[PDB]
Amino acid sequence: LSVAGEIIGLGNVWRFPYLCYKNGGGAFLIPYVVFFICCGIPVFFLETALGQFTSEGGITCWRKVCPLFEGIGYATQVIEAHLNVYYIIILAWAIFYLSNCFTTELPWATCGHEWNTENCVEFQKLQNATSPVMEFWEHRVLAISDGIEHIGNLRWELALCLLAAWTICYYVTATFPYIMLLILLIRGVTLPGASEGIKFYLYPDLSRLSDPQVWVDAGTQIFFSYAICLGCLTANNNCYRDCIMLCCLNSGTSFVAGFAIFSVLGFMAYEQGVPIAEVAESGPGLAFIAYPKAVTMMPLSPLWATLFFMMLIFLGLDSQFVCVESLVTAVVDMYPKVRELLILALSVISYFLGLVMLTEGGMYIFQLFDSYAASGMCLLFVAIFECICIGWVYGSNRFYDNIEDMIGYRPPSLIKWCWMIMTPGICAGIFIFFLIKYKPLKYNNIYTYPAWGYGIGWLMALSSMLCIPLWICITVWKTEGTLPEKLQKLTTPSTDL
Repeated sequence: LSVAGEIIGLGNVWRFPYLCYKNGGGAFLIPYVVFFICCGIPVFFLETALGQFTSEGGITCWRKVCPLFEGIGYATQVIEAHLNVYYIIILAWAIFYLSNCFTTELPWATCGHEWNTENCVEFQKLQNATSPVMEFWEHRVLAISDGIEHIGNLRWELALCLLAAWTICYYVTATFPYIMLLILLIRGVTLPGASEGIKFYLYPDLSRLSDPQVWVDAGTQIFFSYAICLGCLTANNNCYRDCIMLCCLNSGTSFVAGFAIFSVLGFMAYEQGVPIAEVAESGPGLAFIAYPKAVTMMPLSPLWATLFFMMLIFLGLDSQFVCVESLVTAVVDMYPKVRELLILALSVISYFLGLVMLTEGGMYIFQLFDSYAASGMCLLFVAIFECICIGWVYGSNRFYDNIEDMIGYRPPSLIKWCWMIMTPGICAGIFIFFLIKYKPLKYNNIYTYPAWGYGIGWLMALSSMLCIPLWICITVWKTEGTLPEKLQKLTTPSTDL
């Protein structure tokens, strides 16, 4: 087969290099492999198999079996609702950058502009060293207003572009991202003084394993393709495409993207005479600094500059479409009568709620949204329970019989063993590790949020996670009358099969 399909997504290009750079580089890899050998693959296989067997996606798949975990279907839905709001701000900045690439000379190549301070060394021929590209990102695209307390005015230029992003509602791109990634990687290796960039990326620092923050983000980063919309399958023909097509390439693509991006960071460190650890911004705008610089230092800069942001827009568009359309079926799941007015109203509310994180102080809010909602500990708690339902309540050996009927072959025994033992155990250990030694989140290792900022983040996490206990309380409340002897009927799966 070896069909291209769509694997690049957006986490590989943007999310992974941003997380790897902030955690020290090589020390980020050891959690990645540890949280991959059977903490990410068997869970993916489990959700795919459960979606295939019941042929239903959403909350009915977790309603047919283990009604204790019907709250997972509700908790998953809240995750997607949180994700859809803050995942469109990425498309906003890309549109703005694309609007400045249709000129003779890009604004970040040179200095001397009104959004540029007097300390702008051209850095192509040393206190207060500052590159023009970072100046363009920090003083023109979004101006951080020194703290979450300050909000300032509303960025009208980004306001229109965000509305342009939300206007789009309801081909040759099969290998277009891959070709551009390959040519960027070819250039990234080529520049002089890029050997130090790879050395920082590969060799790990073993002293960083003590910090709980390094474990939690990578373990949640590997979960970026799960617990949202992969539980709905409509294909059997599952075979073993669990990690032949949908997997084992996402990690490889992330590794290649990190190889390509980190090389350019070495060149900037070489030019500025500063260690690589403190040459760029350790925030979500990392992909908006390294890549534009690489496009700047290569022939035909505008032509290859307009294509990169275009491919980023294309990679965001399908993901946003999938999330918005999948959420609609959850709302219309009851289907009383149903005129696409639900879709029309969902876009307006989502757009009117995204303007909060678009002001001068709205960059900090995007950090709180990214670290806690649709990431952090939210999917760790859900991953603990989703393995428990199949592992113990329903039955792995009886589920293995179902997959032997469907696929035709019995899967290896190790899969179910670590399903039961290590997959929830690793997550529980990491959760307890985080709570034992709490590390408050600091922005760019510069700014520490006030107490109410962590309060808002923890409130988002609680609103994501507390669905299951409430649902089990309600379900136990709706009892026949035998309060001690009532788990029997609940634990029994649906007999409609």
